[PDB]
Amino acid sequence: KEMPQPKTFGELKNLPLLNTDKPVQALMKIADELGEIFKFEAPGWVTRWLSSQRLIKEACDESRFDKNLIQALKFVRDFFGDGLITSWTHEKNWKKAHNILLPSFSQQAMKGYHAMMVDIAVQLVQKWERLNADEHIEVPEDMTRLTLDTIGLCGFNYRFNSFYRDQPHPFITSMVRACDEAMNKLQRNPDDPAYDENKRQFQEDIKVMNDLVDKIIADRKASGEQSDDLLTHMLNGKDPETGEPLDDENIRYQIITFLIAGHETTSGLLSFALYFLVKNPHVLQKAAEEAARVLVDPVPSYKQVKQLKYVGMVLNEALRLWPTAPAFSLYAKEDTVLGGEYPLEKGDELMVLIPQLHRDKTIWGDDVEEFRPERFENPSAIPQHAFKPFGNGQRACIGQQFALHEATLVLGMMLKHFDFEDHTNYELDIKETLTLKPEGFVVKAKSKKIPLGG
Ligand code: HEM
Ligand SMILES: C[C@]12CC[C@H]3[C@@H](CCC4=CC(=O)CC[C@@]43C)[C@@H]1CC[C@@H]2O
Ligand SMILES: C[C@]12CC[C@H]3[C@@H](CCC4=CC(=O)CC[C@@]43C)[C@@H]1CC[C@@H]2O
Ligand SMILES: [Cl-]
Repeated sequence: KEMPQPKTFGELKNLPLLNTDKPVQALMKIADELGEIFKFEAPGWVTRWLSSQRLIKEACDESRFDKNLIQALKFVRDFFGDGLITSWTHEKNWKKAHNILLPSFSQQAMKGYHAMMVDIAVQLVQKWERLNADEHIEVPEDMTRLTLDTIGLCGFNYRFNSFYRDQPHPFITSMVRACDEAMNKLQRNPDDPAYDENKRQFQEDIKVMNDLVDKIIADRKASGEQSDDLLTHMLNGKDPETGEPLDDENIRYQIITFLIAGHETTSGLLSFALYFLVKNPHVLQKAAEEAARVLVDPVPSYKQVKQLKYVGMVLNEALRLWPTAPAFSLYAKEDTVLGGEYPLEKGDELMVLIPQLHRDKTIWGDDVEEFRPERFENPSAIPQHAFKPFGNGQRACIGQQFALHEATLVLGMMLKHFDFEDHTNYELDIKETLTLKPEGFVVKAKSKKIPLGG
């Protein structure tokens, strides 16, 4: 059997089809046309895109497939090194870092992070209480302020102070400018001297990111207070399987890795959640009644956040529709056959298209486009490998609980303290970098004038 494949363009193959700002959304349309699996090929690489739970469930068998880092994106590996997201499972520093950092995401870790999450969430709420009547909120912008600050403080006892800035922190601006520059070069005569300033600017941006990391470490060595946080574990934690802590080189990569991965997809999630709420007033009202019922104190306790059941369903359902890291990659460990129809040679690449997996009518029913948090009412009824916003198996998201606790806390406080109005009747416009975010999403928030504790 031939595997489906969209149209080719000489020896550019399918590559011209990604001549777009929204390639993941373009790939979803192709998935709609061609079905559960299709080959997609470019000059320097080939892969197969999977969209059905039946094939993805096989792809997620770790005895047969492991995590792949895509060659086309080596600029990422360049910058994040052998940090946890950009290391191969077989690499030494993957397992070492994994075992050293897992305890930083334990239940006792989360309880320890809670008060500092609240510190940043109170800042977000206060910003919004202080807006004049004529004004509105820039939602992804403010969610990015919250998430960057929350990972900075909880993780590294460093304050980005993003709510004290009108534009994004220099780290974000440099991050976005670096990772944009690197991505544009994929289709560059890249060595043309016309691009020299592009390369000089790229250098300046890595130097901002690197100075920040240095400050974080230096502040920590100098510190007078006791921290037991993510950075504490990076510095001092020892690999049980061998007794050594990470070296300085790898630690630097973990810091940059956690600063970035630890904020971006969480800001997207909050933004999409708020979008879906304001487009679904009955759901908003239900989420709001919960918030008001559960958050009875002036600030939320860890336990109260665990009781926001419906807010958690809201978040899972936003991650169903628009998983903010929308794809991951796998390779075949040995020759094997997928779905009893598609032969694969050792090393062959697969891509999981998460948003399309999440619209598999076989699994979810026909109403896959509706925003229905009630689907997660009973979470053990969702088949295995049907819902994968946090990836797979031993290479699944280490920060998953951190992300959901932060998001639930913040969304709960937002819904306690304000009524939200989609005052422009916003039309969803999804911007794609390596993640997904609504662009230009704005709302008004009318305060309920509920005082906010310290
Ligand atoms: C809604 C929020 C988030 C989503 C949707 C998300 C998604 C993902 C996905 C899909 C992967 C697997 C990548 C792959 O297969 O190539 C992953 C891995 C990872 N995430 Fe997240 N993530 C989120 C939040 C966070 C947070 C808050 C942190 C850190 C505090 C974090 C740190 C990581 C790390 C370190 C990995 C690599 C795990 C390993 O291989 O050892 N993420 N995430
Ligand atoms: C984009 C991202 C950093 C880089 C990750 C991405 C998801 C998975 C992934 C696979 C790769 O092969 C390169 C690195 C990437 C592309 C991460 C999820 C959140 C973070 O912002
Ligand atoms: C989906 C993705 C963004 C879109 C990427 C995709 C890898 C394949 C690819 C190559 C490109 O050069 C741009 C578009 C795409 C199609 C990326 C893998 C992780 C990231 O989230
Ligand atoms: Cl509150």
